[PDB]
Amino acid sequence: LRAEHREKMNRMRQRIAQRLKEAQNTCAMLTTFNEIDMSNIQDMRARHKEAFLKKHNLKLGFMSAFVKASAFALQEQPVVNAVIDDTTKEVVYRDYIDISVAVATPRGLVVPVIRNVETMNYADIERTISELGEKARKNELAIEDMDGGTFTISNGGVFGSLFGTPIINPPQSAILGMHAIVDRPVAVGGKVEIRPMMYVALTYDHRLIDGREAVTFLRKIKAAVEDPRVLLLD
Amino acid sequence: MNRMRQRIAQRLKEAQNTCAMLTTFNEIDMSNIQDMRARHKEAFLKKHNLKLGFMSAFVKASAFALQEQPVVNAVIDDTTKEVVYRDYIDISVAVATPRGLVVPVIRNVETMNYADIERTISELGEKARKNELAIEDMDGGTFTISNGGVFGSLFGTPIINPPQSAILGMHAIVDRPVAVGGKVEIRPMMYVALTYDHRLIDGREAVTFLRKIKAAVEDPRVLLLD
Amino acid sequence: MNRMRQRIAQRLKEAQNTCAMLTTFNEIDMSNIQDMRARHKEAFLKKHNLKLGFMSAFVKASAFALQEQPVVNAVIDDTTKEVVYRDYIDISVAVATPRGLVVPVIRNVETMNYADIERTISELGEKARKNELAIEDMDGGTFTISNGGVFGSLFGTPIINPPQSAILGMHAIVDRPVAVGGKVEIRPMMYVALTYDHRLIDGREAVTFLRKIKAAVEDPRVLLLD
Amino acid sequence: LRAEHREKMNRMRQRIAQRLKEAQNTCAMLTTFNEIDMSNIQDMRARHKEAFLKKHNLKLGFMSAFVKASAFALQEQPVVNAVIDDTTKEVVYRDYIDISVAVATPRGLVVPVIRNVETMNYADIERTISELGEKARKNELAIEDMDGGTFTISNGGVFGSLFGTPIINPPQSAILGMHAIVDRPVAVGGKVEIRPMMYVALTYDHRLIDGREAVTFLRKIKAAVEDPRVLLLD
Repeated sequence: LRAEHREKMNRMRQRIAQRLKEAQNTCAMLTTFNEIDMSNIQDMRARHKEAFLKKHNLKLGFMSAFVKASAFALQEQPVVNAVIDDTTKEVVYRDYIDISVAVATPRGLVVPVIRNVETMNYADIERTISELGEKARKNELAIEDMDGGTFTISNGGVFGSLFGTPIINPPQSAILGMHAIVDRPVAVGGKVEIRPMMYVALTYDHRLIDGREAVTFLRKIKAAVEDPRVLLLD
Repeated sequence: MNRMRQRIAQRLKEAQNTCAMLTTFNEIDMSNIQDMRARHKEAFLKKHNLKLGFMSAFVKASAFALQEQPVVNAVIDDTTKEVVYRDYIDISVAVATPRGLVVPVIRNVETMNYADIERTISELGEKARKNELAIEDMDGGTFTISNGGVFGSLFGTPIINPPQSAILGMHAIVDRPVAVGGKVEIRPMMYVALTYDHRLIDGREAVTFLRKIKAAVEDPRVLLLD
Repeated sequence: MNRMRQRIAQRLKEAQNTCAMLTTFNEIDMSNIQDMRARHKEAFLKKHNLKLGFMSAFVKASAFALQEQPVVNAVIDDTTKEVVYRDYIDISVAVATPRGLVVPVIRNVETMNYADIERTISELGEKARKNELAIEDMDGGTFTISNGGVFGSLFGTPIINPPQSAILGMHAIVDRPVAVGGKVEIRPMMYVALTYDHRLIDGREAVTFLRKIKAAVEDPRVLLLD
Repeated sequence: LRAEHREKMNRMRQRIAQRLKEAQNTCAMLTTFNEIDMSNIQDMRARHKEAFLKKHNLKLGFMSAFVKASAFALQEQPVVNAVIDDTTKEVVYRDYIDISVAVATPRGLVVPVIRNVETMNYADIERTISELGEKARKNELAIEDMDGGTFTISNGGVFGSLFGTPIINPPQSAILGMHAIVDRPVAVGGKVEIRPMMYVALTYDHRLIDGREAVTFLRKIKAAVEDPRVLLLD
């Protein structure tokens, strides 16, 4: 039996598909990959998760380690923070860092913005994600705090993808895509151990960001997650 | 270049300028398929006069995943800005013969088993080989398998057949060290890819789709269960 | 004894005086069924709200063997001395509740999977438990499974439900030493029995029938193949 | 779709089903089982199968070991050779041994008779089965040499049954049913070895044969297959 039926799409879905194709026809997107060893983050979460819950009443997750390491890399290379506006053919630098965090709730995808990430620590980031996660869950999430982001983390790794290519939020110039954590054999010190590792991806605008600047950017995020004490040093 | 190659390059650029294509990857352990082919390949040839291959395991697992999530089966027609659902499953199979690429269609995959799929591929493989393959059975597919793995590519990005919304790309089988149970074994594994339309399919629905194909090839008894 | 027990003992002796019953035995290794139930019982309960048991593996393997040899599906009617073939498969399942034995019928087993069989047994098990089980759905079966193995019998001889021609009797699962690959392992194995009508079914056709049920329980991936 | 169609059975199948029910309503059938270790037969076939083919142009099988051991047990206990005729209520002894051998060909079951088994050896039995097997295969098998048997071997073991109950050929009083050969663990000498063993069955008439005489009969067949040198001795 061969049955097909035409259901229509509303005017809201019209604009979402319209903005999506404008993001590809504007900027020349490329993608680069790397690989992060997640051993120093898990034992940080293994021994300090109990004193964190007693003192702050929050959960200690992986997400706050990637947001704080992203603000570290952006303030070193400001060209990734930049945006090309094709109205006056201008290059708009910024001096503030607002990282948008895609948190997929039951309803669907929402992308709220964490404001002024430069001065925070892991305790401040965890407050911001938790209470704003409750806002969008019961649908009280405003429009005015969903725009103006300068960089975007995309957790598509809570479902188990190995690696993949993300899509740029069109008022920005780059996006980081984190993925699932698997145990794979690793050659460390000339021996074959098993360590939990993650593939990461970075989709960047090649009109603005150089091919070597995107590699150095993603290599700097790796150094601040394989060893989070670099945030206190250089 | 002739006028036929004019239109092929024309349709190819229309597929990129219409839909916003992205790609996601995963990895399948092919151990339960090979020992199925190791002990049952002799009773299969005596009883059916066919060869037992890898291809029929991917076609049957693809019809299983499509009937669970019908949004991958859908197509956006930009004529009336419509979303066309379908209730039938027709998987197109790219079988590269000596002449070149051909993409015939297997019709109504929902009711078949491995024996029915193997008949359909084998006799239609002989049709396109000696060039008697009609035009009327090359269109209307809803999903596409692309075996580019008979040449030895590690992984790569496929291209969407433009009346469809997704495509699966299988690749070469290599022996790589695998951490299973806290120990380092060697098991034959395959990288797979899924190129999807981001206008229609969500970013989390493409991951769940390819994760469901993996469960029906790492353990083919799920086709009898849920 | 009441007039109901009069007729039950009357029908029982008519089943012996009509057909020439014989019995044949075999032995099934239940290792591939238990690890199927070991890893998929949690995703089965979350997605279907049912329990994953042994019974649905024997009902689906019985419909596989009957559609290959239709002579076991046949019935001799001695009214016109006729041989009545059938093209449908209705397996009767004896489910001993607290009240006693009841034999309801599962209709049209050819198109089902393990999920469909488990729905049919579970909700109809609740009907006969609280005594709302109708008469109209207790007759017309073509084959019968008899679980007398929930009490711990080793093996034994069942009795044919008189409008049918064969009956399968499953039994208890014990761990016994097994010579596999030239070594002595311990594996859970079951004895099975098949009581058949020798007027209709040949002596070699009953052996081939029970050997085919064994192949679809020692390896349940044959249901996807030949 | 529920379709059923009535195809009739011919007048030949009428009588076969008629004779079958007369065999149950006449004699009180019981069944007893035992177990034979087939190790001394297989190494007899392992070393002498080449000199047997060169000198006789025949194949050395399992069947001739069971036919010769059956004529040995019948000439020791003549009561199994007997037949009760209910015409004059008589007990008919016999002094000859004619073993019927059911050899299932492609066409179906046929039961020809081997005549005068008392004087033969393994070479004579193998000639009789082989050339008469070719007769019934191309359908030249006469009627006059299918009746008058006194005992019956039933090879239902070429298909792989474990054990089962056979049916008595109605002019006889007993039937032996051999089965498949499997490797099972065996406690021999206080140790657990693996040896190829066969289950056998004997369906007997309890009107004539005693319950202890059927056990002693099947125990005597076992001794002449576990050790075939008893045929030269006692």
